[PDB]
Amino acid sequence: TTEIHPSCVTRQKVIGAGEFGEVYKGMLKTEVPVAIKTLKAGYTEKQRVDFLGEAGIMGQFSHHNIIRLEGVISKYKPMMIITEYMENGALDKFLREKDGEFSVLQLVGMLRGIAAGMKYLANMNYVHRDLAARNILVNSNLVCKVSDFGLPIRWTAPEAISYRKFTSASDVWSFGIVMWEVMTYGERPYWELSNHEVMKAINDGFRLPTPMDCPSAIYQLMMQCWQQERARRPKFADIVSILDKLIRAPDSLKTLADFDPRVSIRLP
Ligand SMILES: Cc1ccc(C(=O)Nc2cccc(Cl)c2)cc1Nc1nc(-c2cccnc2)nc2c1cnn2C
Repeated sequence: TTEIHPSCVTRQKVIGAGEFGEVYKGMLKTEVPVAIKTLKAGYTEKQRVDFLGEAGIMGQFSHHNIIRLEGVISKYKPMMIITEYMENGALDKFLREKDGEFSVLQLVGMLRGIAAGMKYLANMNYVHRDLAARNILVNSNLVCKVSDFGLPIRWTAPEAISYRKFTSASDVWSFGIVMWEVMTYGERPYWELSNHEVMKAINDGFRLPTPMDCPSAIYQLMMQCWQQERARRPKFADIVSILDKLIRAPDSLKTLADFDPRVSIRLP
């Protein structure tokens, strides 16, 4: 893993919490903005194993749609994981703050990138387990980078909830939820339904309705991510292929799925 000397790192502002430390925005020299997760004094053996194991896995990833590791500080305390910094932040907050500001093609392009990152992870035998818009970072080119900030019933496939079966096919279910989050500009999946109500609805066959202004092809694809039978879901290769063909022939996205009105306004 690229070892960074502590003299090259300056922590500026706290931006989150780690499992045994804080997460900071800072600068890296040898300047470049970075995010920094620390492992403070007193960490346990298991925490050190997990922290350095995470750095080791991240160092193996080299893909346009996966967060990039700048390096690690393991020879000095506190230990640190240092990544590139993504100015637009997490995707869920980004879309909620930019409601209605993007074209359908831009939104579908974000999904194509997330799917490409997930295809890479699945091919590398890495099961994400927490794919959601809150774990996807956005850069100033609108490129989405799959990440994992730590701790999701509403995003999780039935088999993963029921018997802890987490696979790339349960990640596909989660990706379908992410597609819905993107197309709705960050709407909470299932709205005010409780966790138990969500699972009951899913087991009874109900699924999230189409977002407003949503291409028919995109809704059909998210629906197939939500098949109860894990083996019937698309693989990420299938998802990337479909999204790539839709974007290439963008008139395909002009056909919209019918939106079910919740409110009726009658005027002359
Ligand atoms: C420092 C750090 C460490 C690990 C990760 C991370 O994504 N790890 C990870 C672990 C397993 C699989 C994958 Cl795909 C990623 C990300 C980051 N970078 C971050 N960047 C950012 C961030 C925030 C705003 C703008 N740019 C980056 N926020 C982070 C984090 C971590 N937590 N939080 C809250």
